[PDB]
Amino acid sequence: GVSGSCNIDVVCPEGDGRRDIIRAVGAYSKSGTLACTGSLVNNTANDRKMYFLTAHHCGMGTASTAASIVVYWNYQNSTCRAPNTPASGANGDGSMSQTQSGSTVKATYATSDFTLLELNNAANPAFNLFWAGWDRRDQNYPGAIAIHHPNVAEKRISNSTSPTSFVAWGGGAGTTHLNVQWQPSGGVTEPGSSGSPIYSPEKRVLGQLHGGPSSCSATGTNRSDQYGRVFTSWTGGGAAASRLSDWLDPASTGAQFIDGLDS
Repeated sequence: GVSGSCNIDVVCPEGDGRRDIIRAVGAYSKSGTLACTGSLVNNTANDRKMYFLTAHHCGMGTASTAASIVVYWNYQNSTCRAPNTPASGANGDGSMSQTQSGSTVKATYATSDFTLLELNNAANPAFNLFWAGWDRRDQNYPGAIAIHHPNVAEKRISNSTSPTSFVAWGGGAGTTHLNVQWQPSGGVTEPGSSGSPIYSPEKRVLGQLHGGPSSCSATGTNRSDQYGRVFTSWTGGGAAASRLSDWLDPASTGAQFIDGLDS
């Protein structure tokens, strides 16, 4: 696939130290057509349940559209293309043969823009999947890591080394979203990155991508994106079908944050 040249292949050194969470992220199609990004999340029972977080606005939060999902794992360029060179903006060499079809909806909620799916098939050992931790504490972070499929093309990583801030979707005062500022020549996100996770520096999911003004040519504060918060989604819309808590802490441990689980 093809995406902006400012984007960074995951096999690049920017991925060092992150090779676990890189394996949590997948691209998917909706009714046959490449659509959005999602990622695996761990839960307190540590049971490898195929909980796949994505964004509500991608339209997977109905029984019918969830059934149509095809997820493509390990879809990334074989070699590091140097960021901001035309090599990075050229068609990549990713494989799309590691797939699984079908899911059900566990919860969906428009305000913090989250859908939790459960994939029908248990993890194939050959796909070497990872279930990432999460952090639901009401706070900001000194930076953040995005792993995503821009234009639903080969997997990329984008780093933020600026503090996050709370916003409402659109950028007004609010607390439902995290605002993330990209580096001035670093990776960004692009259509199809929607639903992709944002991770704290400790590699725990904080939210999933709603959208925002970023592109490889964006300057200043337009080089940014907004992520629906796990904090907000935890309580969500006030019942199991519209929140994360029942699914991610089934053991009622009361955990504020957890780490990941390897396959």
